[PDB]
Amino acid sequence: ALEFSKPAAWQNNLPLTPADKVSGYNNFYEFGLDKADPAANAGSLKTDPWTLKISGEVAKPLTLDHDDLTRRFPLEERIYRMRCVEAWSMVVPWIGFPLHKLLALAEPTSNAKYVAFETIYAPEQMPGQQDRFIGGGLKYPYVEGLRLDEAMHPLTLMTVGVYGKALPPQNGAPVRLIVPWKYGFKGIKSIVSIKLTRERPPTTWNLAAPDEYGFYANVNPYVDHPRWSQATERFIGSGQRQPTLLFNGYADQVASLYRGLD
Ligand SMILES: Nc1nc2c(c(=O)[nH]1)N[C@@H]1C(S)=C(S)[C@@H](COP(=O)(O)O)O[C@H]1N2
Ligand SMILES: [Mo]
Ligand SMILES: [O]
Repeated sequence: ALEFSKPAAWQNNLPLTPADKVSGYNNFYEFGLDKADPAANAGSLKTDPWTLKISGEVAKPLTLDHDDLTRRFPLEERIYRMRCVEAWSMVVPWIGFPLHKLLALAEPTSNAKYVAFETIYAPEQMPGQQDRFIGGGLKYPYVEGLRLDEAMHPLTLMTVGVYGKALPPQNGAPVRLIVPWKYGFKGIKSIVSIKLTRERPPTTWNLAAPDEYGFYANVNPYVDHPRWSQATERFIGSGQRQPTLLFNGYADQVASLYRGLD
């Protein structure tokens, strides 16, 4: 349980996704393929102590411990929609601080062009990292990345809590990335490492299905997925079809960094 402010911009009147579901229906392959596997097995993960290490193309490499996650930077509550590529979405009241405040501390160098994220590796604690089938064929640890300007966008945040309290392990506690305008797979869980690199780093779902998932993965209703239309989505409310929005509804805040490019 923790304190936080509620900035005007991140507050709205969007129908929330019941906490039961936000923490009961998850994708966390390290704990199994089914939507219920994470909530049923994430209990085995030891999220305290913790070590989040910021390295690479940075002038001041730092390192945060479990307490730093909730105490080092001022926490905020942000109500973002969360759109998974599988075509189901939610509206979650996340709690965290913008990645740019952490990156600013580290002072990235003039050669930093990307941010590479990496999930913890603890095979005997995460069953999926032990069985090809339990784990889904992913090459562990789970890894992700963002262009520096994306990582620095005010909208992207290091999440440490949901629904007023610290994160249940199923949601990737103690630290998880959330990039609202992109498909869920970009929001890497239980981050133990953030490295600024010179080249575009590898992405776990891109590696596993190069033909289906890309690096940008910007939520877009006009571009389909090899196996399904992205035009409409299944909203997880209480107890549900609705149109998918351009940039998951953040087009005005984000169009700026993609305009005029590939
Ligand atoms: N390490 C790790 N992080 C991960 C995943 C995973 O399987 N392993 N899956 C995700 C996918 S595809 C989505 S859509 C979100 C799910 O967020 P949630 O469970 O918190 O709702 O976590 C992403 N982060
Ligand atoms: Mo996803
Ligand atoms: O996703």
